[PDB]
Amino acid sequence: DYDELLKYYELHETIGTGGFAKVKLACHILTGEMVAIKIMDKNTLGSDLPRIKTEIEALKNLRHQHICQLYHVLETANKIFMVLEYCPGGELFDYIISQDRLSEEETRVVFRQIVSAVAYVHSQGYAHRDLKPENLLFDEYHKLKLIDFGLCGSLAYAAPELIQGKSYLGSEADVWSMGILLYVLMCGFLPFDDDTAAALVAKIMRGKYDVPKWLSPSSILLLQQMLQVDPKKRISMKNLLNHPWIMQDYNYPVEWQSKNPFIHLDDDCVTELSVHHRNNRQTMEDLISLWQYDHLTATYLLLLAKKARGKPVRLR
Ligand SMILES: COc1cc(OCC#Cc2ccc3ccncc3c2)ccc1C[NH+]1CC[NH2+]CC1
Repeated sequence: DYDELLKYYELHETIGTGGFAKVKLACHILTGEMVAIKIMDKNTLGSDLPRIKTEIEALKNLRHQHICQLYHVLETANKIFMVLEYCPGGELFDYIISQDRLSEEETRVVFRQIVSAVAYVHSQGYAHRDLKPENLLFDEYHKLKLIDFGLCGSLAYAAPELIQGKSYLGSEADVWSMGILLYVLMCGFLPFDDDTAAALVAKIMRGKYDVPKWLSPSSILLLQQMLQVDPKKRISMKNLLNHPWIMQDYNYPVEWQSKNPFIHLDDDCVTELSVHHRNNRQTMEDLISLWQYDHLTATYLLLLAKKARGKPVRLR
């Protein structure tokens, strides 16, 4: 049901077409700020509902310039609504297809932002496990924002040890997938590809792939370090952050740390919320500090975004 949602948000156009989910552009009424709302059906989700809730819980603990920001989670009889940072530039998937393949220097700029996000995810004790172009969006500055739940599919990006149900480290699986991503960025097609799941997979397990003639020697060396079938021989995130290829154009290690972490509550945002809710500062801070990802969380976070853009920190 939509009763609660529409008290807080005005719905605009659909932006996301999917199979288990829809995505709507929306306006957050109190702040006037645009958001994307992902709409998931519980019946559709079935016994994956508890897994989806565990992931939403993980997203609540991520705060990062290259990770899509969560504002609000609203659950009803049949739906879960996720209110997220609107990324207007669309999927990296569509960008790659539109350009054929990216120059080495553009792929480096983009790949550094992927590494930044993923390194941060690992630092917080998590792994993504479904990295692929459909799970990376561009914002209006053409900076990447990591998402999940975007839809042989992601089989082509799955690490061999992942593919055969065996024991694996999430971080190592993410490095493999980042290797596939690197290849597609520079080539515009997959390193392992086929018409059937059995064939695609055999290919993945063998680890052999063509090396198009336009790939630089240094690109080739990095790809072989990321696409090692044996996870033990795969390059670590530590060594990726300051890899020679990664630093070839911009001679600094990847800035993976959050640039915007939550330290203490922003006083200006607390002030505006206090006047609006007719509360004193202490009781308002106490409410916000629960971090329930309810409408209050959403309003706090959206006021914070307003302040970052130099806009009056004000509620309509
Ligand atoms: C980065 O971690 C997560 C991201 C998640 O994203 C959900 C979404 C979205 C989305 C879809 C379409 C859009 C269109 C326009 N603008 C914004 C849009 C946003 C969800 C969950 C996680 C948590 N993560 C999952 C993988 N394992 C580690 C935790």
